[PDB]
Amino acid sequence: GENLRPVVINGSNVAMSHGNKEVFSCRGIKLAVDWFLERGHKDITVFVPAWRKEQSRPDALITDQEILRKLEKEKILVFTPSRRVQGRRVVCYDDRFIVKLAFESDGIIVSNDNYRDLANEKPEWKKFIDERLLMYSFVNDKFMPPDDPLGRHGPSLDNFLRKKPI
Ligand code: NA
Repeated sequence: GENLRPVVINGSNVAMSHGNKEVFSCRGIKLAVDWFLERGHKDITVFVPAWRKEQSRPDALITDQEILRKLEKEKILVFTPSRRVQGRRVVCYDDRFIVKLAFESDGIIVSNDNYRDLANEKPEWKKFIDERLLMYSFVNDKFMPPDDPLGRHGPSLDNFLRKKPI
């Protein structure tokens, strides 16, 4: 774990991708986290907005919701702030937590969204996101990051996840 990069996961992106594409499937977050834990990663942060603790509704379907609170108790998942004002949901943008933490910790970002609004705000964030984004596919419960996260000539996935190539 000493030579490994910190891992920051877009929890909502991963939960939408897993299972039914239109359902927030929390087992998907668990499966991604487990993929990194089994490789020895000890520094993993999953960000999810706090309002995903609300009860399942027809326009916000969720499965295995209890996973979120459990991962929070394990200090793997962190809720980003959300509240109500005058009956309206006021949500802090979780993408900024994800990018800022990965950037300040010299880590990698697990997400199929490449955050072009934040990239266009700060040139250093654009360069960081473009170099440190880990996209992925699920096949059922199989979490499959690409072995070539930066294409043909980039690092192997093994070396992408390390601080110093081995
Ligand atoms: Na889903």
